[PDB]
Amino acid sequence: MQVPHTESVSLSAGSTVTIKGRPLVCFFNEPHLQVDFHTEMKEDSDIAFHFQVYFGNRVVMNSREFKIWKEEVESKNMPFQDGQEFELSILVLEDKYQVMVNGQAYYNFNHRIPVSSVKMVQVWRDISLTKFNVSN
Amino acid sequence: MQVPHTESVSLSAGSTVTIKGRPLVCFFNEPHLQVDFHTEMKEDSDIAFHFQVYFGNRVVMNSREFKIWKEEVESKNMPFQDGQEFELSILVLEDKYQVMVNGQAYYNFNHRIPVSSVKMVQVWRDISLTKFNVSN
Repeated sequence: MQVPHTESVSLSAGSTVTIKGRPLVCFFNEPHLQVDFHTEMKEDSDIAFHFQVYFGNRVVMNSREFKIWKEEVESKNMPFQDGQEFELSILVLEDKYQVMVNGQAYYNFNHRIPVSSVKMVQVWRDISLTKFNVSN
Repeated sequence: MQVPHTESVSLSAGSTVTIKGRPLVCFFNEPHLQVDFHTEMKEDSDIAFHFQVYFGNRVVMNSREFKIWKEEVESKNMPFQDGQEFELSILVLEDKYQVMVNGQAYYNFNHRIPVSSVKMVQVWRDISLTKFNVSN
């Protein structure tokens, strides 16, 4: 599976985006993971949901609307384990995205852009990928 | 050329480390480049010279000594061009590392660890690589 990974999607309440992968280096060297829900296939399109894991440290979430980054949302929750494969499950709810790590919800991000605007997901930074699945 | 790229090295005053590559995404999405001069082959070994480019934004330099990150050094110099292949040339001088971008020096980092302690270089984050050459 190629990284950066870019896929066309369509999402609504009830959708899940499942991502399975492995960080490329040890947590001590601070690998990152970034998942961006874009409004168009173009890479510089707006981002309804930006989810960036600083492995072993913190998580940052935001949106990019009309080319401008908005209010940052940080989390200290860090369920990811050094050297381990992770399974990310991003649930689309009516009010928010909910990010599950290995089956439990650890991050939440209220919708700022309607989820019907999402047309693309890009997964990138310091991971290998074995699975990217949108429910249907 | 595989990324993350890890090579055994030996460096002294007069050495140059040349790195040619290309960012994996457009500058608007803030790709990174990280070059770490390590004291051992192990990834979690100390770092005599940590050089991290936030493409289109800034550069951060530091050292990691006895597993602890030291004083950060930032630069606003940004000679890198969006979408373009870059040629990084890291000159080892008696007093410092000097980072050249496409033939001109834009960053400098005084030695905190003796350069004879460097045994490994790792190049990683959001780039493809076509060249990694240590002068000899």
